[PDB]
Amino acid sequence: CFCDHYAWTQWTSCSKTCNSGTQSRHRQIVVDKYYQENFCEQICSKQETRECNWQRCPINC
Ligand SMILES: *[C@@H]1O[C@H](CO)[C@@H](O)[C@H](O)[C@@H]1O
Ligand SMILES: *[C@@H]1O[C@@H](C)[C@@H](O)[C@@H](O)[C@@H]1O
Repeated sequence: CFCDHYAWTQWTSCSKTCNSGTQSRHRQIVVDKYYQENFCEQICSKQETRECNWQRCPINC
């Protein structure tokens, strides 16, 4: 199967704007012919999670 057939969504808003926040995206999947036929469920990665804004929040006096 071609996993790139079903496009990924956009990276969501960073949970924490600083101090190592997290964000995630996922493929856009609608149940149809190509999906069930080509076994796109088992051999494809449907999610990608990443840490965002790992720079420490500025410490002010
Ligand atoms: C994951 O989704 C992104 C969004 O368009 C593409 O760049 C990529 O080819 C993949 O299928
Ligand atoms: C989010 O964004 C960064 C740039 C800082 O201003 C932080 O104070 C805030 O939590």
